Amino acid sequence: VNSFSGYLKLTDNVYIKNADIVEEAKKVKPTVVVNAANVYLKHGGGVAGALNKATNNAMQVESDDYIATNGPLKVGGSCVLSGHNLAKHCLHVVGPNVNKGEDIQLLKSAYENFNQHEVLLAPLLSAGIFGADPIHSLRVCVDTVRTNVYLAVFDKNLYDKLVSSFL
Ligand SMILES: O=C(O)Cc1ccc(Cl)c(Cl)c1
Repeated sequence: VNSFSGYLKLTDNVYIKNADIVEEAKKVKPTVVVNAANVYLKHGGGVAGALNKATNNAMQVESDDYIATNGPLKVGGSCVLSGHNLAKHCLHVVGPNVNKGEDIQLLKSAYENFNQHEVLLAPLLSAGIFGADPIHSLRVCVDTVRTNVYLAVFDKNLYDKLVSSFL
């Protein structure tokens, strides 16, 4: 049993809700919240900007020290940093950004990072401003992630479209 409420069950291990991931994280305080990061951990917009704003920029401060020490992530890669006030940990995962011309084929690699954590609160990788087809992203998620993932979809109309079209 866990603290996630009102999620629709898609598969054995994947659940989905129309929710703001920031508000979800603040309510649940999951062990792991996933950030839809870029390789520089520059948390400007989208989920990253929203999570970082909710940490009062502490996520960005920590991230800048991480990059200064380690250099950028890979597209498809991840790192574990603090969850600050939102979660125990934040798993920063870099899905490909189609609007930057990155290879959509790296989306599966990005979702494989979730398998290192038993339970996660996450957004749909590579959807929204990342420019990928969200139906595709959900399919890759369910076909790749084996651990328990609670997907928080911000856009209402998108949530309805994802559920109605799910195979
Ligand atoms: O939750 C959504 O509505 C879809 C989505 C997923 C990722 C990002 Cl970064 C964004 Cl902006 C939106």
